[PDB]
Amino acid sequence: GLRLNELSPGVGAKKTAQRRGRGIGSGLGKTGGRGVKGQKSRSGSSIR
RNA sequence: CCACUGUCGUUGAAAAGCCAGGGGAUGACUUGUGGAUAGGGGUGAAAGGCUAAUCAAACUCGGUGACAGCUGGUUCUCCC
Repeated sequence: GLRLNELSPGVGAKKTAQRRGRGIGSGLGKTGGRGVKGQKSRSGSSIR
């Protein structure tokens, strides 16, 4: 290894995790991918 | 000691009063002090009344972040 500065993970290795509800531009704002009023949009929903 | 009528007051002087009238006023009366009955329990000349401005089940803490197919909200950017 050269240095603790120049260590890259090797493109494709990492990905940014998704963050719901952080504005219009991120693609996951407001509802956060959940849709509208319904059971599956709620805070403890699942598929059973 | 009560509370029948009306006006006023209704961000009141007052979370139920004032004023003018009204009822009982030796009685199943009114009242002081202490005590007893405790929550699905009490107490009730019975209105589901009252049980500390809380009552078709008090209050406080705990189970407890109860559950909520419901309502609200959900935060930077650009490209397909």
